Amino acid sequence: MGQVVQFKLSDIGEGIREVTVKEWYVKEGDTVSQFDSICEVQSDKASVTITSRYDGVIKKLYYNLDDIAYVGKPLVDIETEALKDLE
Repeated sequence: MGQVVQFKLSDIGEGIREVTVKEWYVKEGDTVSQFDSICEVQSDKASVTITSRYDGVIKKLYYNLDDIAYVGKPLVDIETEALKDLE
């Protein structure tokens, strides 16, 4: 209690092509829900979608449906219940 979990582009390797967001359903300072996913990226390989499984608070967002995210650096910070996903 008192910490936020950050999402980092990891759909690809840490030294290859990057990927952009295909579906965005959140905004800076906005809250997420179990049905309201944060971001979703789609690559020729497979379609990735980031769910929440709970209602979390999103404070800042930099990459949009058009911006490409790179592996190795976080993308957005959101507050969600303890999830093994990142911790």
